[PDB]
Amino acid sequence: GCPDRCEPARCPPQPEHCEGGRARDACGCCEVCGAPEGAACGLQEGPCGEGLQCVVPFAGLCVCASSEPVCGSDANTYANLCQLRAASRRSERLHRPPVIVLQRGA
Ligand SMILES: [Cl-]
Ligand SMILES: [Cl-]
Ligand SMILES: [Cl-]
Ligand SMILES: [Cl-]
Ligand SMILES: [Cl-]
Ligand SMILES: [Cl-]
Ligand SMILES: [Pt+2]
Ligand SMILES: [Pt+2]
Repeated sequence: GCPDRCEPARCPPQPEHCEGGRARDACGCCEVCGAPEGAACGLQEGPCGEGLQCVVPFAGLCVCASSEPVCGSDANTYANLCQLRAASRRSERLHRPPVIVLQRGA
């Protein structure tokens, strides 16, 4: 049940960082925290964060829209870019800098 036009002055204030990254609400109006990879999404559970797609049997689960390994600014290779970005947010949460992408798996 969405109004035909987003009402921005009604949008809730947000935390500096979100566990599963950023997203929009179901009306595509306000910025909200999105569900992380492997977390429940849809209806009550809310949207997946950036780079994640809500998948359902043909409630859902968030999966990374990309599936290829990536090498970050640390030594650690990440199973996908969603996991690299989460690690980066956790690092920023505890006041460090981000984990940036170097190449792809190597
Ligand atoms: Cl974020
Ligand atoms: Cl799928
Ligand atoms: Cl598919
Ligand atoms: Cl797909
Ligand atoms: Cl990020
Ligand atoms: Cl961030
Ligand atoms: Pt972020
Ligand atoms: Pt798919």
